[PDB]
Amino acid sequence: MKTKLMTLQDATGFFRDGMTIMVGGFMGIGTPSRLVEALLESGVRDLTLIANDTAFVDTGIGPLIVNGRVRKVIASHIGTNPETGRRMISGEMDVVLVPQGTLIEQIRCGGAGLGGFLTPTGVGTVEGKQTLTLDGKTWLLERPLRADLALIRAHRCDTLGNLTYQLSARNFNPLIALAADITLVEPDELVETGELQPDHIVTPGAVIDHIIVSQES
Amino acid sequence: MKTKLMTLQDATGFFRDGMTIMVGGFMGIGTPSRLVEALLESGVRDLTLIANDTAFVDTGIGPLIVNGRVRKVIASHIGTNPETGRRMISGEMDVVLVPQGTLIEQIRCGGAGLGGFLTPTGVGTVVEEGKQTLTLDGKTWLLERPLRADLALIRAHRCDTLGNLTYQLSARNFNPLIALAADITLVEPDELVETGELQPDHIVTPGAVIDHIIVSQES
Ligand SMILES: [Mg+2]
Ligand SMILES: [Mg+2]
Ligand SMILES: [Mg+2]
Ligand SMILES: [Mg+2]
Repeated sequence: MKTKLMTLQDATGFFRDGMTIMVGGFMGIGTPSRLVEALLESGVRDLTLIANDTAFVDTGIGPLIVNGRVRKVIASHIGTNPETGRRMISGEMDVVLVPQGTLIEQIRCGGAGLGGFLTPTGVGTVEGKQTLTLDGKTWLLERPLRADLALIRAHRCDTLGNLTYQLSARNFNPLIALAADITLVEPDELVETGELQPDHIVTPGAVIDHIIVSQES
Repeated sequence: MKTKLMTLQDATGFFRDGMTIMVGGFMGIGTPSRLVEALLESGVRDLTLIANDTAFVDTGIGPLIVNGRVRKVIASHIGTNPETGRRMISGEMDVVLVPQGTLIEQIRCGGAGLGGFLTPTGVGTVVEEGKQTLTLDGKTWLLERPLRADLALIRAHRCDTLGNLTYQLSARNFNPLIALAADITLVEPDELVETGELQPDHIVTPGAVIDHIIVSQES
């Protein structure tokens, strides 16, 4: 048997306190909002969330933060969500701010199964990381980032999990699909295998574990 | 400089002795055939070629090798081309066999401006020879450096007049990868179309990294 097919109700079973979860979406755009809602309703806490940003208090992973479900955020920008900053300053939540280009490479590094990469980026800046001197230059050594789970939004998805995306909504989605131990997809459209043009598939079904089969109606 | 459009004859003007060239293709598939023919006809030599493999004696970059135009090959497989091995043994050609995943990441780093990366691939084996390892979190990793080239010869499926490209899955392989890691990029498209004709969601290689496009069709 072992189907990848499942419902939002089944999604609940994949959530547990303290897990690390990667979530797609750029400023809420391309965020698997239904999976995020299921995560919120599950009631799990002490989560570590990895995402491009914390969007707004009501979008992206904003609701999870506002409702106290998150212990740590790793993202590239939190300026548009005052609740993220507030919990950061109140000591209620740990926030690790990472430059976007570097955050993207760390997640890519984790999905590639590598041990780290050398960036010229951040040198002489704010430290805690080690430097490597190679040839004539100095480099900052950044480590890979992986997660227990990834919540992905896709445009089209076939029953095997091959995914395509719309430009704006793409962002972190294909990246995190490779860097999490278990991957859950919320597709705009679910179709039979063979229906997607192979030349345009972005994310291989091989890395997709579960697919939400319902439509928001 | 107000145009990326050119002919195969114009391609000859980019080939110089001793340059490093990245070439697309998987076992000969997805290789920009005509650009490689031009390269061979140009008679240039002492070249360093970077590709997934050395194909067969009569396909991909194989002819460039049999005709002594290559001093060094950096690839992940050379077994289907006996001439590569022969020249490696005789000392006629330098050959650096790189694990495929590693070769891919080296080229990706070259295109991304990174200084290198740590990989578990090859640690504790002959692949370590001549490189440094580094131990982090109790694990030992091999330090690999980025790869770039002077030129990249790319085969694309569809290409618009600005250089935006799409590929057929079966011929894609290294093409989009090398497009980002070379100083100058030349594309041999199956179909050249007007800008606006390609669906933006389907563009894989942005025209910004593409310098010249072959306009003629067929072999
Ligand atoms: Mg595509
Ligand atoms: Mg997996
Ligand atoms: Mg071979
Ligand atoms: Mg360029």
